[PDB]
Amino acid sequence: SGNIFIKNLDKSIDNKALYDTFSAFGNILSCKVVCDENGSKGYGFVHFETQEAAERAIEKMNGMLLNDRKVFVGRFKSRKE
Repeated sequence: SGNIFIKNLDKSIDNKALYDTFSAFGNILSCKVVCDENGSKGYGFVHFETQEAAERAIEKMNGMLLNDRKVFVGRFKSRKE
């Protein structure tokens, strides 16, 4: 799976800003910032076409500063072990 979640996003990041941050790593099928009645919930999803794209995204972006806030980036499903 090429699915990643991104946590601790600044709540001013919208879908287009998310796309712009992650489009570097591979072909994006979908991506969204999750929101409720009161706006962004501070996390997002990016669905890449490939697993390798997801791994490139994690390598570069996990723990990095997006605005004033370190983001976590992780796979939805981990590799077999």
